[PDB]
Amino acid sequence: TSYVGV
Amino acid sequence: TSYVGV
Amino acid sequence: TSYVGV
Amino acid sequence: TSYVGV
Amino acid sequence: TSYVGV
Amino acid sequence: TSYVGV
Amino acid sequence: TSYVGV
Amino acid sequence: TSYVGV
Amino acid sequence: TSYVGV
Amino acid sequence: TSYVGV
Amino acid sequence: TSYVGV
Amino acid sequence: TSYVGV
Amino acid sequence: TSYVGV
Amino acid sequence: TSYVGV
Amino acid sequence: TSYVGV
Amino acid sequence: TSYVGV
Amino acid sequence: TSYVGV
Amino acid sequence: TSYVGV
Amino acid sequence: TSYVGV
Amino acid sequence: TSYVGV
Amino acid sequence: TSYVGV
Amino acid sequence: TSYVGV
Amino acid sequence: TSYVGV
Amino acid sequence: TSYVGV
Amino acid sequence: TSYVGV
Amino acid sequence: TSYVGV
Amino acid sequence: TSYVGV
Amino acid sequence: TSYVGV
Amino acid sequence: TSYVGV
Amino acid sequence: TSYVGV
Amino acid sequence: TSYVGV
Amino acid sequence: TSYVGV
Amino acid sequence: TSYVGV
Amino acid sequence: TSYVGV
Amino acid sequence: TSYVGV
Amino acid sequence: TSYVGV
Repeated sequence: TSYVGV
Repeated sequence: TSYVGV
Repeated sequence: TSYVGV
Repeated sequence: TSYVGV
Repeated sequence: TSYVGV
Repeated sequence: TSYVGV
Repeated sequence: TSYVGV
Repeated sequence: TSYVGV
Repeated sequence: TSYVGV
Repeated sequence: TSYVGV
Repeated sequence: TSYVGV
Repeated sequence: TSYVGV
Repeated sequence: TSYVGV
Repeated sequence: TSYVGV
Repeated sequence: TSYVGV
Repeated sequence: TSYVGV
Repeated sequence: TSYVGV
Repeated sequence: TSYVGV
Repeated sequence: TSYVGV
Repeated sequence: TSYVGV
Repeated sequence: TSYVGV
Repeated sequence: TSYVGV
Repeated sequence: TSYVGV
Repeated sequence: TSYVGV
Repeated sequence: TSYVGV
Repeated sequence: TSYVGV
Repeated sequence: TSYVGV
Repeated sequence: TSYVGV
Repeated sequence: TSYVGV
Repeated sequence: TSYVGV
Repeated sequence: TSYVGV
Repeated sequence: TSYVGV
Repeated sequence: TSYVGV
Repeated sequence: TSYVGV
Repeated sequence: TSYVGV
Repeated sequence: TSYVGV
């Protein structure tokens, strides 16, 4: 899964 | 803002 | 599932 | 605002 | 189910 | 306002 | 069921 | 106002 | 059943 | 005003 | 049954 | 059902 | 049933 | 004025 | 004014 | 269902 | 004004 | 569902 | 203004 | 889903 | 403004 | 997915 | 501004 | 911002 | 994926 | 998986 | 500005 | 910024 | 992958 | 795997 | 500016 | 900047 | 791979 | 594997 | 400026 | 800068 700003 | 699975 | 700002 | 499954 | 602002 | 299942 | 503002 | 099942 | 303002 | 089942 | 303002 | 100003 | 101003 | 089901 | 289902 | 100003 | 499903 | 200003 | 799914 | 200004 | 998936 | 200004 | 996948 | 799997 | 200004 | 800024 | 994969 | 697997 | 200014 | 700035 | 793989 | 496997 | 200014 | 600036 | 593999 | 296997 993609994670941005985590 | 955080974005997961987008 | 997608999660934004969580 | 948070958005889940949208 | 979708959840916004919860 | 919160929105669930909309 | 949908829930708004609950 | 709250709205459920509408 | 629908519920508004309850 | 509250509205149920309308 | 419908209920308004109860 | 439609709801306006409720 | 329709409801106006209730 | 409020309008429901109109 | 709020509008739901219109 | 559509929701405006809720 | 907020608009959902419009 | 679309969400504007929520 | 925020726009989701538009 | 697209997200603008979230 | 941020733009995701546009 | 594309991300601009995130 | 940052640009990813554009 | 951090980006994972994008 | 391309990344500009990240 | 790709990792940027982690 | 930095450019990766462009 | 660090880049792994890009 | 190409990297400029990284 | 490639590693830049790690 | 640095250029790699260009 | 360090570059490994690029 | 080519490297300029690294 | 290639190593630059390590 | 340094040039490698150009 | 050091270069190994380039």
